[PDB]
Amino acid sequence: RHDGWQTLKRFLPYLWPADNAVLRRRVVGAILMVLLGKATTLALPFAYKKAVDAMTLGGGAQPALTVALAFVLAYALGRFSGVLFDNLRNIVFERVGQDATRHLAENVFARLHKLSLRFHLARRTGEVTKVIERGTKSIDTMLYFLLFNIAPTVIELTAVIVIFWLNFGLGLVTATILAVIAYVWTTRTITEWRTHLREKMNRLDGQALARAVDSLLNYETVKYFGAESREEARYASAARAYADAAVKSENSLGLLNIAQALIVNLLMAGAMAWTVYGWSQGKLTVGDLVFVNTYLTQLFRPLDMLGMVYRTIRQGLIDMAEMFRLIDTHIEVADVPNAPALVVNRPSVTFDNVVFGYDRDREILHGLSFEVAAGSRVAIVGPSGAGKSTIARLLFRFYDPWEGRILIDGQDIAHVTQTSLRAALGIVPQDSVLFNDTIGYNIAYGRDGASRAEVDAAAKGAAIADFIARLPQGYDTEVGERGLKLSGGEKQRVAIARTLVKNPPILLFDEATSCLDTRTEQDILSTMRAVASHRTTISIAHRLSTIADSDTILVLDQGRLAEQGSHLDLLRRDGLYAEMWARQAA
Amino acid sequence: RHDGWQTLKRFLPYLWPADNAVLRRRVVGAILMVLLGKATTLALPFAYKKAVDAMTLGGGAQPALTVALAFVLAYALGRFSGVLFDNLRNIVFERVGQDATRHLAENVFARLHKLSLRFHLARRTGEVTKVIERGTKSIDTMLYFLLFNIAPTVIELTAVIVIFWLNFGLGLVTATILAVIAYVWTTRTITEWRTHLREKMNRLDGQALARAVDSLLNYETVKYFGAESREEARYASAARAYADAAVKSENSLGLLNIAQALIVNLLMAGAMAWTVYGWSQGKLTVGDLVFVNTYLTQLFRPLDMLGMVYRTIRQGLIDMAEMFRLIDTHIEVADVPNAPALVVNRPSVTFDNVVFGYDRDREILHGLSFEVAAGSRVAIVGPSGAGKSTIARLLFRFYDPWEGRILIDGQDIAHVTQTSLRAALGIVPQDSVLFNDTIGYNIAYGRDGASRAEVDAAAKGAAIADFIARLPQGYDTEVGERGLKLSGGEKQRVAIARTLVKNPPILLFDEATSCLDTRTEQDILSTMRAVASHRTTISIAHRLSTIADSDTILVLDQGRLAEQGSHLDLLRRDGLYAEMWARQAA
Ligand SMILES: Nc1ncnc2c1ncn2[C@@H]1O[C@H](COP(=O)(O)OP(=O)(O)O)[C@@H](O)[C@H]1O
Ligand SMILES: Nc1ncnc2c1ncn2[C@@H]1O[C@H](COP(=O)(O)OP(=O)(O)O)[C@@H](O)[C@H]1O
Ligand SMILES: [Mg+2]
Ligand SMILES: [Mg+2]
Repeated sequence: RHDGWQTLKRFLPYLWPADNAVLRRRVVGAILMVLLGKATTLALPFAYKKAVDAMTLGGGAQPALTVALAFVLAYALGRFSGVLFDNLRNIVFERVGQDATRHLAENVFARLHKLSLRFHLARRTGEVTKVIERGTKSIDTMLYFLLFNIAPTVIELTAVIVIFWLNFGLGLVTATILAVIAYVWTTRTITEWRTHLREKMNRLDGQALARAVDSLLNYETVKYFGAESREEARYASAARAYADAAVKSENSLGLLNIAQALIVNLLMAGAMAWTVYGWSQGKLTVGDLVFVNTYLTQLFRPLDMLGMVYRTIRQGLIDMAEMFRLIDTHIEVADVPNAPALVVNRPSVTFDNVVFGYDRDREILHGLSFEVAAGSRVAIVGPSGAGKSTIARLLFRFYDPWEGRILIDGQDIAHVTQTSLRAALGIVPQDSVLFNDTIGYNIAYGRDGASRAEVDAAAKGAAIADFIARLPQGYDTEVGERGLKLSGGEKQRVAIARTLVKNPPILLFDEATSCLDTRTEQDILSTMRAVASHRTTISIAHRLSTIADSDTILVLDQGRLAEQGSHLDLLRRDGLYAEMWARQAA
Repeated sequence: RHDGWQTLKRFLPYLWPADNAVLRRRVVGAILMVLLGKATTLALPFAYKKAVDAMTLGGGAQPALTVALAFVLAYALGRFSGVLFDNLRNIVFERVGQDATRHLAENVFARLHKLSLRFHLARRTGEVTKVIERGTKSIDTMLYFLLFNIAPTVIELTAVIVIFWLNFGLGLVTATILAVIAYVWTTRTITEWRTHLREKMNRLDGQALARAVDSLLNYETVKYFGAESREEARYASAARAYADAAVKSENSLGLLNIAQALIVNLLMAGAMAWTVYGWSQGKLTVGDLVFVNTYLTQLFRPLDMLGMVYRTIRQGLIDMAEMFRLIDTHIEVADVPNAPALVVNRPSVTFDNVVFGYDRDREILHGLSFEVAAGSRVAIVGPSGAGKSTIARLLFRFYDPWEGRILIDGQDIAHVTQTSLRAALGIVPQDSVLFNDTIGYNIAYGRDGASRAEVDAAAKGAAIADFIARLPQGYDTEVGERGLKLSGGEKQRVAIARTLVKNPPILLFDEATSCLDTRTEQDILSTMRAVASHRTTISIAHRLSTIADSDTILVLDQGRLAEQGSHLDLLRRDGLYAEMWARQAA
C-alpha cells in the first residue's frame, strides 16, 4: 500500500526524460543552483554576525571598521547572490517543467482519444471546460511549490539543525525542532479545516456564476416572460450566500495566520531571550544574537505560505493521480488482437441476430437480423425510440453486441482493425459539427494527405463549390464559432464534401434532412442521390417521403424488423409502414 | 492615466457608502487596525536597536540583563501584535469588501438585463464564460492589493522617511528616496514588458486549450474520419507554442526579480556601510546599524510583490472601468417617459407600412402591412429568407421600425411600457431553452407567483403531465443541461406549458414543430389547436401542411407580402403559395 510517492515516481520520468541530454543537464544545473543559493543564504548571516562582532570587538582591522565594511558589503552581496541563484535555478528548470507537463498532457490526450464513449457517458459542458482548464495549472502549481519550496526548505532546515547543533546545540536545537513540529501540525489541521470551508465557498461561487450565465444566455426567455425582477432576486440571493461563505473562509485564514505567527514568535522570543541570557554570562557575543535572528527569519520566511503550499500540493497530487487513472483506463471498445485488415471488395452489410443494449437493465435490440446488398439503396425507418441510430452506432462498432454480430463483405467487424473498418464507412449524422478552422480544412479533414484537387472535386460533388467561390477568402474562410456562420444546409453540404473526400464504399445518412427547410431538403436530397452512384447507401430518415425511391426499405418496430420490401410492396401490404405513410400522406 | 482616477472615484461610493451606516463603522475599524499594525511594525525595530545598545554598553539604571530581556520580549510581542492587527483588519474589512463587490455586480447585471440588441453582437462561446469568471476575481485582487499593500506601504514609507531624517543624516533619506524611485521605475518598465509577454503566453494557452476541447468534443467526427494522429499532432504543436511562451514569460519574471534585488541590495549595502562608518566616528551607535537594516527590510519585503501588484491594479482598473461603461450604456429600444400600461381589450395585431432592417446597409421589411383579427388563427409562411422571424421579434419590440409601426388593440407598441407589451404576448420559438432547475421551476417560470396547481394545469393542457408523473422525482426532477436530458418534443411541451402558465391573450408559434417527430408533431399540433381556444394565435411555420387549417395565410417573399388569403383561396389563385404547396406535395 502506497500512494503520493508512487505518483511522484511515475512523474519523475517526465522530469528526468533520459531522451534529451540538454534537459538532464538543466536539471543538474538547477539542483546545483539550489545548493549555491542555500549555501549563500546560510553564509550571509555569518557575515552579519562577524560584522557586528567587529563593531563590538577589535577583530583584525586596526581601525576595526575595515572588517565591518567588508563584512556588511559581503552580507549585501550574499543577499543579492542568493536571489540571483534562485532566479537562475527558476530560469534553468522552467524549460524541463514545461516540457514534462506538456508530455504528460499529450499522453493524457492520446489516451482520451482511445476511450470511445467513456465520453458518451459524460460530455457535460461544465465537466469538459473545468477539466481542460484546470489540468495543466494544478500540476504546474504543485510541481513548482513542491520542488522549489519543500526541498529547499528541507535542505535549509537540515543545514540549520547542523549549524545550530555545532554552535550551542543543547537547547535551541530542541526548541527549533519543537517549534517546527508545532507549526507544521497546526498549519496542517487548520489548512484541512480551511480547505473544507474553501470548497463550500467555491461551490457557492460556482452556483452564483452559473445562475448569472444561465440568465444572460437565456435573455430572450427572460424578456419573453418578463422575469427580470425574479432573476435579479435569484442572483442576489446566490451572491449573498457566496459572500457569507467567503467571509467565513477569510476569517478561518486569519485564524490560521494568527496561530502561525503565535508559534513563530514564541520560538523567536525564547531563542533571542536565551541567547542574550547566555551573552550575559559571557558565553556568546551579540553577533550571535543577530545570527540567530537572521537564521530563524530565513528559515521561517518560506513557511509563511506553508498552508497554501500544502493545499496546492495536495490538490495537484490528486489531479495527477486522476490523470494517471485516466491513462490507466481499459478500452472496452475493441479487442483487435493481431487483427487482420478488413478488405471490402463487395460492400454488403449483414446484421446477424443482433441483441444489444446500453445497460443490462433495459434492452433495445431483441435479435435484429437483416441484409443490405452491395450497391443497393436501402432505407431504415421507424417510430421514435426505434433504435435505428443504435444500428448506425453499432455499424461503426462504437459498441459490441451482447449476442449477435455485424458483417461487412461477409466479415465480422469485431475481428478486424478499427482503422480498416471505419475507413470503409462514411456517415452523415443528424447533428453535424464543424471544426473551428477554414472550409478548406473542414473539407480536407476526410483524408490525411488530402490535396486541393480532391477538395475541389468534393465541393463540386456536394454542390457547394460555387458557394465557396463567392466567399472573399474562398477555401480559407474560417467558419464555425468565432468565424463565418453557415446555414444548416451549408453545414450538411460541408459534411457531405468531407465524406466525399473520405470516399468510403459504404455510406450512412442518419436523418440528414431532419431539421432543414423543404427547398434545402430537396436540394441536398438530390445531391445525396447523386453521391450514391457506385456506393452502398443506407438512408436512416424520419420522413418516409424522403426515402420512397430507395431500392428497399427496412421498417423497425420495438427494436425488431417488422417489415421489409420496396415502397410499393410495403404500401400494398397495408401494415405498419403503410399506416405511417397514410398518416403522413395528408 | 486619468481614466483610472475616474474609475477609483466612481468606486469610492461603494467602498465608502456615504448614505449607508454600519458598514462605515466597519471601515473605520479596519483603518484603525491598519494604523495600529503599522505603528507596531514601526515600533519593534526601535526595541531591537535599544536591545543591541543595551548589549553593547555596560551602563543603565536597571541590570543590563533585565533591560535586554525586556526589550527582546517587547520585540517578539511587537511582531506578534503586528501580525494580529493585520489579520484583524482583514477580518473586519472582508465584509465591506464582499458587499461592495456584490453591489457592483448586481448593478452591472441589472443594467445588462435592460439592454436588447447588444446581446446578439456578443454571443461568443469563450466571451461569456471568460468575462463572468474573470470580472469579480479581477476586482477582488485589485481592491485587496490597493487597500492593503499600497496604502500601508505609503504610510510606512512616509514614516520611515520621517524617522530616518530625525535619527540619521540627510544622506540616508536621500539615498533611500533615490533607491525607491529607481526601484519603482525599473519595476514599472519591466512589468509592462512582462505584461506584454504574459498576454502572448495567455493567448497561446487559450488557443491550445481551445484546440484540445474542440478535438475532444468532436470525438465522434474524429473517429468517423480516423484523424486521431492529426488531432494529436495539432494539440502537440499548440502545446509546444504555449510552452515556449511560458518559458519566456518566466525568464522575464526572473530578470525582473534580479533587477529588484540588485536595487534593494545596493541600497542596503550603501546604508549599512554609511551607518557603520558614522558609528566609527561616534556619530551613531551600533544599534543604529540593525535599526536601519530592520527598517529597510520591513519596508522592502512587501515591495517584492510590486510587479504583480502593479499588473493586478492595472487589470482591475481596466475591468472596473469596463463594468462602469457597461452600466453607462445607452438602451436602443427605450420606453417613452409617461408610457401608459397596455390594456388589451380586443387582441388585434396591425402592421402599418413597417420598414425595418438589422443594419442600415441591408433592408428586410419593405413596408409590410397586414391585419390579424382578434381571436383568429392566422399563419405566416414564406421561404427561408422571407424575414418572418423578424416579424416575430418586432412584435415583442426587440427592435423599432425605421419607417412604420405596429399596433396591438389599436395602440402603438412603441408608446406603451415594454413590460405590459411583452406580458400581453407569449411565444414558443423553434429552439426552446430550459433553465438549469427543476421542471416545476421551468413550467412555473411563465408567471411569478405560479403555483404547483397552475403548473399541473399547464402540463395537462400541454399533454405532458402524464410524462412528468412517470418521472421518479416528478416535478422536482432537474432537467436541462447538467441534468436529466429531455427530447426536443419534451422541451417544446415544457415551453408550451410555460406560456400557458403565462396565459397571454396573444400567442406566437415560431416554427415550434420544425424538428420534432411525426407522432409528437401531431400531438403538439393538436395541443396548439386546443390552447388557441380564446386567444389570438399566429403560427409561423415553414411546412404548409402544419398550418393548412388556419383561418388565413400570409405569404411573405423577399420581405414583402406576396399573397394573402385562406388555404383554399391561395390554392385556387395558383400563385407563389400554390407553387410552394405543389413542390412540398412530394
Ligand atoms: N446514452 C444513452 N443512455 C441510455 N439510453 C439511451 C442512450 N441513447 C439512447 N438511449 C435509448 O435507446 C433508444 C434508442 O432509440 P433511437 O436510436 O434514439 O431511435 P431513433 O433513432 O428513432 O431516435 C432510445 O429510445 C433511448 O431512450
Ligand atoms: N442578428 C442579425 N443581424 C443581421 N442580419 C440578420 C440577423 N438575424 C437574421 N439576419 C438576416 O436577416 C434575415 C432574417 O430572416 P428570418 O426572419 O430570420 O427568417 P426566418 O423567419 O425564416 O427565420 C435572414 O436571412 C438573415 O440572413
Ligand atoms: Mg437517430
Ligand atoms: Mg424564424
